[PDB]
Amino acid sequence: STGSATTTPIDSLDDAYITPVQIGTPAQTLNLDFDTGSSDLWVFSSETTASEVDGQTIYTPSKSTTAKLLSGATWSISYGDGSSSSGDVYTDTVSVGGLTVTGQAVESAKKVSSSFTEDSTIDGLLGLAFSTLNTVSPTQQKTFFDNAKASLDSPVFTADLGYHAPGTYNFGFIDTTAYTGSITYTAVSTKQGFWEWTSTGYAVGSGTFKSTSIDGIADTGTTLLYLPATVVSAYWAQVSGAKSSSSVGGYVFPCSATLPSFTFGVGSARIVIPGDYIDFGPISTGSSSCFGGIQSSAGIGINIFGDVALKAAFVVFNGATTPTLGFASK
Ligand code: NA
Repeated sequence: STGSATTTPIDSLDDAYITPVQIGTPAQTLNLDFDTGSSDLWVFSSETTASEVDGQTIYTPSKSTTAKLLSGATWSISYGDGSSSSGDVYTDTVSVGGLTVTGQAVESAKKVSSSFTEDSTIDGLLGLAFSTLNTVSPTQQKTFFDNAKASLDSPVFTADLGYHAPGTYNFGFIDTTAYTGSITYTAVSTKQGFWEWTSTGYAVGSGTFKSTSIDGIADTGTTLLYLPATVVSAYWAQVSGAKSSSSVGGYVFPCSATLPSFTFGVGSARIVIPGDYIDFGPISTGSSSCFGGIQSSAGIGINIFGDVALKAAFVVFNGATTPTLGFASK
């Protein structure tokens, strides 16, 4: 089997992407944030504290003929941005882009933090990291990908995120029309439960490529590119007037600037992020200070190849016995 679903930016900045997901019988379609940096499929629901729901579409298990309470199971998750959610668990039928899994754990939120409530466009998360990170207790649950894998034509999914435009998540096949040149595959460590890999270096604009190992994770659920402070300083030093602002919480730059591109290495291959991808616009409405899309990881504990980086590539998440990542230009 295969599946193919379109993923759409939630706003004009590409702050996250939402993908429609069918849950239950008859189908309830919710727009979920596919997150290769976490491993829980959780939704706004009929159980979510009413004051914490503001415009989201909810899953109502009582209206699904295939929903089962997963008795005794609870979940609770905290993300790298400080947001959180928790609740109880149902199993139900879940379909993405025509690919169906029966018996998927659907984590129903009883509580969500303010950033979730305030974002009416995201009805929940669909985690695509390794199932070792799933938070359900006392019986850990599998991701949608892990449950689908044995049915798939090839044990893979691909992320093809758009810049200011829709893109695609495919499951079970690699669309050879969706990229240019060849795919370069690189090793993955699953030790921390992430799609963790090592980039071979970077370049800023037209500058020389610096060969250097940068461990990090491929994370579709993180908006920006978080890299070591040395790398980030080298990038923003090429933008007149850019500076790190502790009041704003990272690098800012004059909105009048033209940003240089940023290149990262994948083995002997190179992925180029156009400068435009690194502009996240005015810090507050009407400001002439703009927020940068490349930020320091130093206060995180891991480097994160988030959407800024991933959207410049066609990315293969190879879930074979030995997992690998692939990157192609597009
Ligand atoms: Na922000």
